Amino acid sequence: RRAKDKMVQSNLRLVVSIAKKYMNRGLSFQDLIQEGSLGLIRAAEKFDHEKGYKFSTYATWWIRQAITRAIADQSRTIRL
DNA sequence: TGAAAAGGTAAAGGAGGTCTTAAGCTCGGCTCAATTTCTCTCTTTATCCTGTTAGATGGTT
Repeated sequence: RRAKDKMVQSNLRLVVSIAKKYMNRGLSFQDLIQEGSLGLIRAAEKFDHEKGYKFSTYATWWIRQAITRAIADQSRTIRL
């Protein structure tokens, strides 16, 4: 539990760094951060050390996907 | 006992309702093309879900 907690916790800075690139699309900056946190959690749940890659490369995909999906599902009143 | 005075009866005539036809119409049925619903298949999208491996790591107005 503590290991997963630390993996997510120490990468929130990465989450903020990616989430700052969509601050004018329908979601507030704080919403982008909290939606990308879910992607970071999933990335930390599916990271493979045996792949031999940096976590900052795998986590970016999940963070970006979570934020993009959140924008697609929460930016408009009449959701498309 | 005679005499009003009212009350009847039998007509003629009219008034009114009820019957009859020649002229004409229009109305429904019958057929019969000519089509709009319906109900299956048979697809075909509309909507949702999951994943993505170079590295990246604190805001703008």
